Amino acid sequence: HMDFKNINLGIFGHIDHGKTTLSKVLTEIGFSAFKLENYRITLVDAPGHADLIRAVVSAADIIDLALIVVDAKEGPKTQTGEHMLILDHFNIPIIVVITKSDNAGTEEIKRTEMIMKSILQSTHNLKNSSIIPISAKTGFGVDELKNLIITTLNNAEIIRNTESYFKMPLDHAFPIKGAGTVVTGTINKGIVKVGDELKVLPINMSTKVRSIQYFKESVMEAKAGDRVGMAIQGVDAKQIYRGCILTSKDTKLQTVDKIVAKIKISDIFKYNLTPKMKVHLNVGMLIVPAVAVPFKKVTFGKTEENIILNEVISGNECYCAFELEEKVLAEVGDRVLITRLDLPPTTLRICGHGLIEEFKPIKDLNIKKEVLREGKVKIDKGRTVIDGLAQSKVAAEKLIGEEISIEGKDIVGKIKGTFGTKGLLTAEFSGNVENRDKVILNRLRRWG
Repeated sequence: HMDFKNINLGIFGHIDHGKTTLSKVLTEIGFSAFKLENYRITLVDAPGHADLIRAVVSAADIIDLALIVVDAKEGPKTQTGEHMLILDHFNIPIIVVITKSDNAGTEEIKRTEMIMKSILQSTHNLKNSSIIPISAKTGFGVDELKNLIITTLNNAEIIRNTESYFKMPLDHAFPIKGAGTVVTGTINKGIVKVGDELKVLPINMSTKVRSIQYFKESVMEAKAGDRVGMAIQGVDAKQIYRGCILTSKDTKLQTVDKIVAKIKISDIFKYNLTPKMKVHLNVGMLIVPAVAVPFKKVTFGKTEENIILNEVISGNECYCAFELEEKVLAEVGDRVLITRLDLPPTTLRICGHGLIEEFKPIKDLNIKKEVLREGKVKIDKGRTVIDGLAQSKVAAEKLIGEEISIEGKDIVGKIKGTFGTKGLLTAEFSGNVENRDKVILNRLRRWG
């Protein structure tokens, strides 16, 4: 017959916003799926709030499209935002579905329609995503919603990664006996054939593939993008839990403590750069508490240095040395999501996102503080004295022999001695110095 394409569709939104209903309506035309044209669409499913989060962070590569539900009457709520945020960071195309239109009037729907249009424009990649009001109870516009899911899937660029090593997380696992266990999850990268030797991590055991169940059917082979049931031998189900990962023996996956990411910030104004900051880092399917130290990379003409952020976020660089409290399974290039989930669900909880560049402790990145103090040149009859670089005489004496330049005048000098008990200073610089000139002290420090 015809060749099918395997799609994963996520459904996101506030609870009570018509998630489950929208699912049932789609499923009727674990594993719940449906066909549209030659698309086999498997729903990406988790019960709610923080689960769908853990779901996107992990399965981002394979989630082709998402539906974001928002109640017609009461419009977007707090959860509606964070899902939108997350989907935007991971560049997952969305359709906004306005649910319970049967329970609202034209005016009310049009309102919520526009509130979402305003919101969508405030996002990078979702800038203009279609919006449909439907009523799952009534059937209102449900037909159009399917035609849209097709159109979207037709446009979106779907890249299945077959070429690399087999990489697959494990959602649920359940036993049969001591010599077997059945694990489920959607394949990220690679390929599996029945009768292959793989391994579970982090516990690092070696198992063989007894059965591949895909789409209520047994197959000899699965590919990336396929959500498959898998029975493997050499592991009991008790050892395999929420964070486990089934992958081949050529795996690039590592068990990691220190993570160095290139971080893009979600909202600038909610962001703060006070280093050594306690957050919850999303890697793979887990959420580990962490400590972050933001820095930028700076070439001084000879050697590139890692400088603690000058608090300027002008220029997109926010490398972040993370130090995790627990361990985690990661690869270089894996998208990482910084959250603050300690906070109540009533406020937006995403402190950004980023790609993993390196696995390296701060102690090796050789962090350095860009250091600037500022004084002025005060000159009486025949004497020049720099003021403000030092508070007292002892502080000033520490500065003797340092590098000093004058702002705007393209001129250099060196600071020789101390004058007075109030921390004034003297210096020998190139001539043509004037009263009330600006003195910029410049040096590198060992940070923290």
